[PDB]
Amino acid sequence: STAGKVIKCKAAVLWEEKKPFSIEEVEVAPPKAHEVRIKMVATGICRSDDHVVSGTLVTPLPVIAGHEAAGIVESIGEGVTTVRPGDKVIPLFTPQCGKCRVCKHPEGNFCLKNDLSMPRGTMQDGTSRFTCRGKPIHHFLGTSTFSQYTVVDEISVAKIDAASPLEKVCLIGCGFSTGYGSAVKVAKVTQGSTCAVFGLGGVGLSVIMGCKAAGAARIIGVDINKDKFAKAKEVGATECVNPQDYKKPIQEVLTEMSNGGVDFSFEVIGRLDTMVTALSCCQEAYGVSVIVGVPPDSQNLSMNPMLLLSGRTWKGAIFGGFKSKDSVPKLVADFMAKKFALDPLITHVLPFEKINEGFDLLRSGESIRTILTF
Amino acid sequence: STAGKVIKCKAAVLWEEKKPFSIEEVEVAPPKAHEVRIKMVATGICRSDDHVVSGTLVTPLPVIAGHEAAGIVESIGEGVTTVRPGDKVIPLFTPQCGKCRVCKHPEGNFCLKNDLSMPRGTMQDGTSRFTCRGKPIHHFLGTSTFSQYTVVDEISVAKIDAASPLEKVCLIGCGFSTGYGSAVKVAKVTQGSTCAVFGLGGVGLSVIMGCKAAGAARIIGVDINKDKFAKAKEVGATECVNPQDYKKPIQEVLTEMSNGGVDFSFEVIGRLDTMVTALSCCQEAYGVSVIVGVPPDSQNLSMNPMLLLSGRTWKGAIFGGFKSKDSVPKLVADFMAKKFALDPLITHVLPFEKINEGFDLLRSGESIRTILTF
Ligand SMILES: NC(=O)c1ccc[n+]([C@@H]2O[C@H](COP(=O)([O-])OP(=O)(O)OC[C@H]3O[C@@H](n4cnc5c(N)ncnc54)[C@H](O)[C@@H]3O)[C@@H](O)[C@H]2O)c1
Ligand SMILES: NC(=O)c1ccc[n+]([C@@H]2O[C@H](COP(=O)([O-])OP(=O)(O)OC[C@H]3O[C@@H](n4cnc5c(N)ncnc54)[C@H](O)[C@@H]3O)[C@@H](O)[C@H]2O)c1
Ligand SMILES: [Zn+2]
Ligand SMILES: [Zn+2]
Ligand SMILES: [Zn+2]
Ligand SMILES: [Zn+2]
Repeated sequence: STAGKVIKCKAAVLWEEKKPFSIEEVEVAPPKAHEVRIKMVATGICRSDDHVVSGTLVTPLPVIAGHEAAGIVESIGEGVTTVRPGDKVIPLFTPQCGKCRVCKHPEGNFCLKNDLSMPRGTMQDGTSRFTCRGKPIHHFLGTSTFSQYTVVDEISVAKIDAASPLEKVCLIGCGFSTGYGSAVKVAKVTQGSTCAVFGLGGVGLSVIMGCKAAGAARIIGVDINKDKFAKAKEVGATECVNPQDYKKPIQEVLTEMSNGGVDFSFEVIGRLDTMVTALSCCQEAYGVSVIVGVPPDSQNLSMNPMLLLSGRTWKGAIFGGFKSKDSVPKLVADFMAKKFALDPLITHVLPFEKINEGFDLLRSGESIRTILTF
Repeated sequence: STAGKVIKCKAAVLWEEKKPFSIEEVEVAPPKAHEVRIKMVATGICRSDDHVVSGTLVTPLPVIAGHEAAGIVESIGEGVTTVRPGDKVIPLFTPQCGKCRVCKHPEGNFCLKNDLSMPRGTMQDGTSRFTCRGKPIHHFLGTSTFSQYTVVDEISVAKIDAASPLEKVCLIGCGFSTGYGSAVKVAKVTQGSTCAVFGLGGVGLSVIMGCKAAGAARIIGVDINKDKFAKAKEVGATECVNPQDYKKPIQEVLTEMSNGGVDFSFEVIGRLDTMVTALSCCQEAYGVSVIVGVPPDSQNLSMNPMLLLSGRTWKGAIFGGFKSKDSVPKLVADFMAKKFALDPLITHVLPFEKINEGFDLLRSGESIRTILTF
């Protein structure tokens, strides 16, 4: 049995920026009080994990990346009461400590114990659980799911339904809940509205799903990769525009199409220019624009504040505004009751050992979500 | 008597940027169909009128500026049904045509027939009702109240109570309703919150009045002119802070004071640096920042979109988010019912002839609102 001992297993270590992941053996220490050690069953490849490789999202290296996943609890550290060995679980990259100012606010979800605004790459106690070649390896956002086993703090894990298909509900760990919640909880899309969605990857297709569920009358998908359009129409887009087809700037096209501006726009790419374009194409007196894409580290955008003075609302959010530990169980239960589908988002399923191939699929624009199996 | 005839009267004409207002004799043509000619009784000096003089707010020159005012209907053109000669009225710089998409929308108020986004400086039909020295003079936001008589379109005028003190309720034409609605209607301040208000002029003090009326527990006024602090506390500020007293950025000071950031912040000055500072000092996961101040024409601010990604909401609004023709009669009725005070905002009452003296009071920081009486 493994409880109490170091597990040696394989993990994908990123030793340096802009390098392939190196699949190698690491040592995963046992859990300390209030930590949980998890055997990974499936993990999705989110564009935020590629942001680490490219240096767009800065976190300490070497690191085991990965954050959108599902597995089974192998052991719990002392004091853990919310999961038991054998539970199916989803690691939470946004924690819910339940005690801070944000967790006690009815609307906020960006818990102050997060490791995303000032990343240390450690557990909540400042140390690591991973050693590879004798060197300590950093954690990524308290999850690190590109490993056969990982250790997370209790505030970063949610127990889910024991009948859950883990190779599908891992997308509730990030991509799906983020896109769905950006439409129904953050922007609060109204019945009958026109929505525009910039970027049709896994999280953008989930935003179209949330707008369709809120009853939007028109949903315009925007992407420069026209191969994404058939899938966009399938999950709800009423029409799709490729910015490269036009000689005039896309916010002009979108304003003429929606007869002076859309009600709701979403930026789901992570570029500074498209964030300003997404704001501009919503109606100037009552439009709402939501930023979902992760921008490059430390770079500033430039915009004209009259865009907001006329009455526009601009907002952003992490994880679709959901308090993670409260919501993830209820979102898996709704999946189970067939309230939404995850299957349109999964285009490829690969063994973990093919992780580099999975990332090339994302980078070439051939996949929406690739699930890696252990 | 004057109905149907051209009236020659005095008006303050602004012939060029950065010059004094010239008191001249102008001729005011009679009301055409659906227009109304008003005898001015009292008009306030708002900082947006000083923005036309400095070139901050670009509008066609020469112009008769002035937009915050109350008067009496002298004659009405063919087809007017909403007022009659002898009615007390407040001109509306934001019209309510009742027919465009914004007017039909339950929440927007920036009617598409406004002359503020791309100022032509004319009546709704493209012509002017003013002549001075044989030259046509432009209108300002369909109001032009620095004149003994003015002509407005019917969609830019509200009939108010016959017992109104016109020298007091002209503030509802702009400063008061803007600051008050920015708090209770645009930001929707909640009972128990902490608010921070950048700028303690007439509009900034009306924001403090809305925050207090909405139940804020703490209202931090911020101004570099410490002489405004007494009146700020008189209308509701719990504390005032002057940026120059500190050795560290005021965003750090205000985040320390509020234990991590305020709930609602308001920029009521019109500067690109304080708009970004007001956004940064509200709590990162659920704070709301409202831009009220008019920024300098054509200038861009620079900000890091991670300030929004964590959960903040950034919004702006014209005239406090109120549908003008619907709301102004109702706010006068509430003023009559003693529901709010206007007297704390009026610090100087001058004859119309001393208009430049009133502008120098504002620019030196000695007045809050000066009312010019005719
Ligand atoms: N806010 C959050 O909590 C959160 C959570 C998950 C993902 N993200 C971020 O959301 C963004 C999308 O993630 P994803 O996994 O769906 O990514 P993805 O790479 O699968 O999709 C990005 C899409 O944007 C398109 N695109 C690129 N440039 C474009 C352009 N200039 N104009 C129009 N379309 C363009 C691409 O073709 C692609 O279809 C990323 O920045 C990711 O980091 C944020
Ligand atoms: N959104 C709207 O519909 C609307 C309506 C009315 C007025 N406005 C705009 O609101 C702004 C305020 O109007 P007002 O008439 O109350 O103006 P005001 O001049 O009376 O008040 C401005 C205040 O800001 C202070 N100030 C200047 N620089 C500052 C800084 N660096 N830091 C802190 N405080 C500073 C001044 O001391 C002054 O007390 C103006 O830009 C005006 O054009 C907008
Ligand atoms: Zn992700
Ligand atoms: Zn918390
Ligand atoms: Zn004004
Ligand atoms: Zn209208």
